[PDB]
Amino acid sequence: VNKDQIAKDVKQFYDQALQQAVMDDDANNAKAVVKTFHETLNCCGSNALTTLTTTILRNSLCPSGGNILTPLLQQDCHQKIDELFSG
Repeated sequence: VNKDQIAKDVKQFYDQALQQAVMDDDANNAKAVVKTFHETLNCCGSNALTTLTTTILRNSLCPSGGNILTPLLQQDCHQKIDELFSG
C-alpha cells in the first residue's frame, strides 16, 4: 500500500522519461528507462498519439522488430502498468 499511488508514480516517471527520450538526442538515462519499459511491457507510448509519435521519431525505443502498424495490436504503457497494479 498504496498500490494506486505507486502505479501513479510509475506512470508519471515513465511519462517524464518518454518526453526526454524523444525530445533530446542525448537523454541517455531516459532512453534506457524507456527502452526497458517498452521491452518489458510490450508497448511504445503513454497513449495512442504518443505511441505514434515515438514509432515515427524514435522507433528504436519500441519493442524490437516493430513497424508503423504494430501499435494497433498493443495496449499502451499506461494500460500495461495499470494491469500490473490491478491484479
